[PDB]
Amino acid sequence: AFEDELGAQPPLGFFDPLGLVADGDQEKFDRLRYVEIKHGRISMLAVVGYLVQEAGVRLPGTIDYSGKTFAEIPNGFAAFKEIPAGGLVQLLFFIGVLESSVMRDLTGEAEFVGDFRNGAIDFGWDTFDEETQFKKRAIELNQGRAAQMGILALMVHEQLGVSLLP
Amino acid sequence: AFEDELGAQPPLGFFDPLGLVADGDQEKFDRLRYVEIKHGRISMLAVVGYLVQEAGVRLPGTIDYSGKTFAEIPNGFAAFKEIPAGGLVQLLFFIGVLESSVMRDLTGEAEFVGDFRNGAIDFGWDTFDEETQFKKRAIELNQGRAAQMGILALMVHEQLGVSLLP
Ligand code: CLA
Ligand code: CLA
Ligand code: CLA
Ligand code: CLA
Ligand code: CLA
Ligand code: CLA
Ligand SMILES: CC(=O)O[C@H]1CC(C)(C)C(=C=C/C(C)=C/C=C/C(C)=C/C=C/C=C(C)/C=C/C=C(\C)C(=O)C[C@@]23O[C@]2(C)C[C@@H](O)CC3(C)C)[C@](C)(O)C1
Ligand SMILES: CC(=O)O[C@H]1CC(C)(C)C(=C=C/C(C)=C/C=C/C(C)=C/C=C/C=C(C)/C=C/C=C(\C)C(=O)C[C@@]23O[C@]2(C)C[C@@H](O)CC3(C)C)[C@](C)(O)C1
Ligand SMILES: [Ca+2]
Ligand SMILES: [Ca+2]
Ligand SMILES: [Ca+2]
Ligand SMILES: [Ca+2]
Repeated sequence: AFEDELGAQPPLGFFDPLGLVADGDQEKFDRLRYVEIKHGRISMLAVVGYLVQEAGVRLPGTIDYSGKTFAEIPNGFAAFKEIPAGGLVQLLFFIGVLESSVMRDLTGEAEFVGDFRNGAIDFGWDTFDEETQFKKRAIELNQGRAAQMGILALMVHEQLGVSLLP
Repeated sequence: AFEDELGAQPPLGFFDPLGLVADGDQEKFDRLRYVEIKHGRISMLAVVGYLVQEAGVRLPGTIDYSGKTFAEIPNGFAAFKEIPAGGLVQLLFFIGVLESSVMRDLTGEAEFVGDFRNGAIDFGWDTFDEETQFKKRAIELNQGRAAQMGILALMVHEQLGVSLLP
C-alpha cells in the first residue's frame, strides 16, 4: 500500500512493525506523515539550539527591562526557571500564532503534506527535477527522524545526569 | 457604504467617528466586524466569569495533585499568582488550540463572519426567519459591545482599588 512512499528506503525498506498503516488509508497515512515531518522539523531546530546554547552562545544583553541577562540563563530545562513569566507567555503565544495562522496549508495549494509555501515564499522548488525534489523531501524527513531521536537522547540524559556531550 | 450594516441601529445610527470604514472596503469591514464579534463573545464570558468568581463560587476540590484548592484561588488578576504553572500552560495552550483548529471558518461555508458552525454544530439557525436571524446577530453583537466595556470597567477598577460591586 505505502511500500513505495517517501521514507521507505534502504536499509529497512518499508518499515511499519506496528502495522499502523496496514489498512491502506491514505488519509491516515497523510496525517501521520504530516505529524512525522512536523516533529522532525522541530527536532532539527531543537538539536541545533541545544548544542549552540550548551556551547554558551547567548543573545547579547538583557531579556527584560529588569536587567535579566541572556548570559545568566542556563541551557536545558533549567532555562525555564530563569526566563521571565512574560517571556514564557510570549514564546508560547507566538508559537501558537505560527500554528493558527502561518505554518499550515492556508490556500489548499500544497503539493503534499508539510508544504507550507502557500504561494507566498518559495526559493525555487521547481528548479529541482522530480528526482531531486523527492531526494530533498527524503533528506528533510530522515534528518528529522534522526533529530527526533537526538533531541530525545539529549533531554533524557539531561535528567539522567549522564552527559552525552564532551 | 456600511450605513445599513449590522450594528448600525438606534439611537446612534451608523457610528464611525474615526472614519475607519469610510473607504468602503468590504474586506476591511469584514475583518473589523470579525474582531468586534470576537472581543464581544470573550467579554460576555468574561463578565459572567468575573461576577460568578467574585461571588465566591468555586469548582469543587483541588486544581492539582499537590492539594491546591480552587477555594484558595482569589478572583481577578490575583488568580494567576495561585494557579499552578502547569495549569496556566494548559489554559493558554488549549485556548490556542481553539484558535488554531476549532473556532474558525474551517470549511468556507460560513454565512458571515463569526459563523463557526462549520456544518458540524447547529441548534436550528434556519428555524429563525431572516428578520429574527438579523435580530439575534444584533443582540449577540451589542451584548458583546456592552460586555467589552463592562469587563474593561471591572479590570480597571480592580487595579484602581475602587470597587464597582456591592
Ligand atoms: C499555544 C501554542 C500552541 C498551539 C495553539 C498549538 C496547536 C497545535 N499543535 Mg503545536 N506546538 C507548540 C505550541 C502550540 N501548538 C509548541 C510550543 C511545540 C513545540 C515546539 C509544538 C509542537 C507540536 C507538535 C510536535 C505537534 C503539534 C500539533 C498541534 C495541533 C494539535 C494540538 C492538539 O491536538 O493537542 C495536543 C493533544 C495531546 C493529547 C497532547 C499530546 C502529547 C504528546 C503526544 C506527548 C508529549 C510528551 C510530553 C511533552 C512529555 C511528557 C512528560 C514526561 C515526564 C513523560 C495544533 C494545530 C500536532 C499536529 O500538528 O497534529 C496534526 C503535532 O503533532 N504541535
Ligand atoms: C496561545 C494562545 C492563542 C493563540 C495561538 C491565539 C491566536 C490568535 N488570536 Mg487569540 N486569544 C487567546 C489566545 C490565543 N490566540 C486568549 C487567551 C485570548 C483571551 C481569551 C484571546 C483573544 C483574542 C482576541 C480578542 C483576538 C485574538 C486574535 C487572534 C489571532 C491573531 C493573533 C495576532 O495577530 O497576534 C496578536 C498581535 C498583537 C499586536 C497583540 C495586540 C494586543 C492588543 C491589541 C491589546 C492588548 C492589551 C493588553 C492585553 C493589556 C495591556 C496592558 C495594560 C497595562 C496597558 C490569532 C488567530 C485576534 C483576531 O482574531 O484577529 C482577526 C483578536 O482580535 N485572540
Ligand atoms: C511522531 C513521530 C513519528 C510519526 C508520526 C511517524 C510516522 C510514520 N513513520 Mg516514522 N520514524 C520516526 C517518527 C515518526 N514516524 C522516528 C523518530 C524514526 C527514527 C527511529 C522513524 C523511522 C521510520 C522508518 C524507517 C519508517 C517510518 C515510517 C513511517 C510511516 C509508517 C510507520 C508508522 O506508523 O510510524 C511509526 C510508528 C508510530 C508513529 C507510532 C508512535 C509510537 C508510539 C506512539 C510511542 C513509541 C515511543 C517509543 C518507544 C520511543 C522509543 C524509540 C525506540 C527506538 C526505542 C508513518 C508515516 C515508514 C514509512 O515511511 O513508510 C513509507 C518507514 O519505513 N518511520
Ligand atoms: C526547538 C527550537 C528552539 C527552542 C524551543 C529554543 C528556546 C530557547 N532558546 Mg534557542 N536556539 C535555537 C532553537 C531553539 N531555542 C536555534 C536553532 C539556535 C541557533 C540560532 C538557538 C540559539 C539561541 C541563543 C543564542 C539563545 C537562545 C535562547 C533561548 C531561550 C530564550 C528564548 C530566546 O531567546 O530564543 C532565541 C532564539 C533564537 C536566537 C533562535 C530561534 C530560531 C527559531 C527556532 C526559528 C524557527 C522558526 C522560524 C520562525 C521558521 C521561519 C520559516 C520561514 C520560511 C517563515 C529558550 C530556552 C537564549 C537563552 O537564554 O538561552 C539559554 C539565547 O541566548 N537560543
Ligand atoms: C475591538 C473592538 C471593536 C471593533 C473591532 C469594532 C469594530 C467596529 N465597530 Mg464597534 N464597538 C465596540 C468595539 C469594537 N468595534 C465597543 C466596545 C462598542 C461600545 C462602546 C462599540 C460600538 C459601536 C457602534 C455603536 C457602532 C460600531 C461600529 C463598528 C464598525 C465601524 C466603526 C469602527 O471602526 O469601530 C470603532 C473603532 C475602532 C475599532 C477603533 C479601535 C479604537 C482604538 C484602537 C483604541 C481606542 C480605545 C478607547 C479609547 C477605549 C475607551 C472607550 C471609550 C468609550 C472612552 C466596525 C465593524 C458601527 C457599525 O456597526 O457600523 C455598521 C456602529 O454604528 N461600534
Ligand atoms: C473569559 C472567560 C473566563 C476566563 C478566562 C476564566 C478564567 C478562570 N476561571 Mg472562570 N468562569 C467563567 C469564565 C472565565 N473564567 C464563566 C463564564 C464561569 C461560569 C460558568 C466561570 C466559573 C468559574 C469557576 C466556578 C471557577 C473558575 C476558575 C477560573 C480560574 C482557573 C481556571 C478554571 O478552573 O476555569 C474553570 C472554568 C469554568 C468553570 C467555566 C469556563 C467556561 C468557558 C469560558 C467556556 C467558553 C469556551 C467554550 C469552549 C465554547 C464552546 C462552544 C461550543 C459550541 C463548542 C481562571 C482564572 C476557578 C478559580 O480558581 O476561580 C478563581 C473556579 O473555581 N471560573
Ligand atoms: C530565508 C529565511 O528567513 O529563513 C529560511 C532559511 C532557509 C535556509 C532557506 C530555510 C531552511 C532550511 C533549514 C533551516 C534547514 C535546517 C536544517 C537543520 C537544522 C538540520 C538539522 C539536522 C540535525 C540532525 C539530523 C541531528 C541528529 C542528531 C543525532 C542523531 C544525535 O544523536 C544528537 C547527538 O547529541 C547526541 C544525542 C550525542 C552527541 O554526542 C552527538 C550528537 C550531537 C550527534 C528556511 C526553512 O526556508 C528558512
Ligand atoms: C450546548 C453546549 O455545550 O454549549 C452551548 C450552550 C449554548 C447556550 C447553546 C450556547 C450559547 C449561548 C451563550 C453561551 C450565550 C451567553 C450569553 C452571555 C454570557 C451574555 C452576557 C452578556 C453580558 C453583558 C451584556 C454585560 C454587560 C456588562 C456591563 C455593561 C457592565 O457594566 C458590568 C457591570 O459590572 C459593572 C462594570 C459594574 C456593576 O455595578 C454592574 C455591572 C454588572 C452591570 C453555545 C455558544 O452554543 C454553547
Ligand atoms: Ca543580575
Ligand atoms: Ca542563572
Ligand atoms: Ca493549602
Ligand atoms: Ca489564596
